[PDB]
Amino acid sequence: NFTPTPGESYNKNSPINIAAQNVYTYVRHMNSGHANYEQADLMMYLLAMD
Amino acid sequence: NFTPTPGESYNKNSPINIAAQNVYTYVRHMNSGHANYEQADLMMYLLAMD
Repeated sequence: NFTPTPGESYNKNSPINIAAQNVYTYVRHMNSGHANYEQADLMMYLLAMD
Repeated sequence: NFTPTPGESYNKNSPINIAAQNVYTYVRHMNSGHANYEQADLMMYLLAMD
Protein backbone atom coordinates (compact mmCIF):
# COMPACT_ATOMS: atom_id res chain seq x y z
CA ASN A 1 0.00 0.00 0.00
CA PHE A 2 1.86 3.03 -1.34
CA THR A 3 1.73 6.83 -1.50
CA PRO A 4 3.04 8.51 -4.69
CA THR A 5 5.52 11.26 -3.85
CA PRO A 6 7.49 13.90 -5.78
CA GLY A 7 10.49 13.30 -3.52
CA GLU A 8 11.49 15.34 -0.51
CA SER A 9 11.33 19.11 -1.00
CA TYR A 10 12.46 21.93 1.28
CA ASN A 11 13.40 24.76 -1.13
CA LYS A 12 13.84 25.56 -4.82
CA ASN A 13 17.05 23.48 -4.89
CA SER A 14 14.91 20.33 -4.63
CA PRO A 15 14.94 17.92 -7.60
CA ILE A 16 11.20 18.40 -8.12
CA ASN A 17 11.75 22.16 -8.48
CA ILE A 18 14.74 21.77 -10.79
CA ALA A 19 12.59 19.36 -12.81
CA ALA A 20 9.78 21.94 -12.81
CA GLN A 21 12.25 24.50 -14.18
CA ASN A 22 13.50 22.06 -16.83
CA VAL A 23 10.06 20.94 -18.05
CA TYR A 24 8.69 24.49 -17.95
CA THR A 25 11.46 25.87 -20.13
CA TYR A 26 10.98 22.91 -22.45
CA VAL A 27 7.22 23.50 -22.75
CA ARG A 28 7.37 27.32 -22.87
CA HIS A 29 10.06 27.34 -25.58
CA MET A 30 7.94 25.03 -27.73
CA ASN A 31 4.68 27.02 -27.46
CA SER A 32 4.28 30.35 -29.23
CA GLY A 33 2.69 32.95 -26.98
CA HIS A 34 2.50 34.42 -23.48
CA ALA A 35 1.74 31.75 -20.90
CA ASN A 36 -0.43 32.54 -17.88
CA TYR A 37 0.91 29.74 -15.63
CA GLU A 38 4.27 29.52 -13.89
CA GLN A 39 6.63 26.55 -13.57
CA ALA A 40 5.10 25.40 -10.30
CA ASP A 41 1.59 25.34 -11.76
CA LEU A 42 2.83 23.09 -14.56
CA MET A 43 4.57 20.69 -12.18
CA MET A 44 1.51 20.54 -9.88
CA TYR A 45 -0.60 19.75 -12.96
CA LEU A 46 1.99 17.13 -13.87
CA LEU A 47 1.65 15.46 -10.46
CA ALA A 48 -2.16 15.62 -10.46
CA MET A 49 -2.06 13.85 -13.83
CA ASP A 50 -0.02 11.11 -12.18
CA ASN B 1 44.93 32.08 -6.98
CA PHE B 2 42.55 34.04 -9.20
CA THR B 3 39.25 35.95 -9.15
CA PRO B 4 37.05 35.76 -12.29
CA THR B 5 36.01 39.23 -13.43
CA PRO B 6 33.76 40.69 -16.14
CA GLY B 7 36.28 43.47 -16.72
CA GLU B 8 36.16 46.96 -15.30
CA SER B 9 32.75 48.64 -15.47
CA TYR B 10 31.72 52.20 -14.63
CA ASN B 11 28.75 52.88 -16.94
CA LYS B 12 26.75 51.39 -19.82
CA ASN B 13 29.66 52.11 -22.20
CA SER B 14 31.60 49.28 -20.54
CA PRO B 15 32.44 46.22 -22.68
CA ILE B 16 30.43 43.96 -20.36
CA ASN B 17 27.35 46.13 -20.93
CA ILE B 18 27.86 46.31 -24.70
CA ALA B 19 28.27 42.53 -24.61
CA ALA B 20 25.06 42.28 -22.56
CA GLN B 21 23.29 44.33 -25.24
CA ASN B 22 24.74 42.16 -28.02
CA VAL B 23 23.91 38.79 -26.43
CA TYR B 24 20.45 39.98 -25.32
CA THR B 25 19.46 41.09 -28.80
CA TYR B 26 20.83 37.80 -30.13
CA VAL B 27 18.81 35.73 -27.65
CA ARG B 28 15.63 37.84 -27.77
CA HIS B 29 15.52 37.84 -31.58
CA MET B 30 15.80 34.04 -31.61
CA ASN B 31 13.04 33.36 -29.06
CA SER B 32 9.39 33.91 -29.95
CA GLY B 33 7.52 35.72 -27.19
CA HIS B 34 7.63 38.49 -24.59
CA ALA B 35 10.61 38.10 -22.29
CA ASN B 36 10.36 39.04 -18.62
CA TYR B 37 14.10 39.63 -18.05
CA GLU B 38 16.23 42.53 -19.24
CA GLN B 39 19.73 42.49 -20.76
CA ALA B 40 21.44 42.89 -17.40
CA ASP B 41 19.59 39.91 -15.90
CA LEU B 42 20.81 37.76 -18.79
CA MET B 43 24.43 38.89 -18.41
CA MET B 44 24.34 38.36 -14.62
CA TYR B 45 22.96 34.85 -15.27
CA LEU B 46 25.76 34.41 -17.81
CA LEU B 47 28.41 35.32 -15.21
CA ALA B 48 26.85 33.15 -12.47
CA MET B 49 27.01 30.25 -14.93
CA ASP B 50 30.73 30.93 -15.29
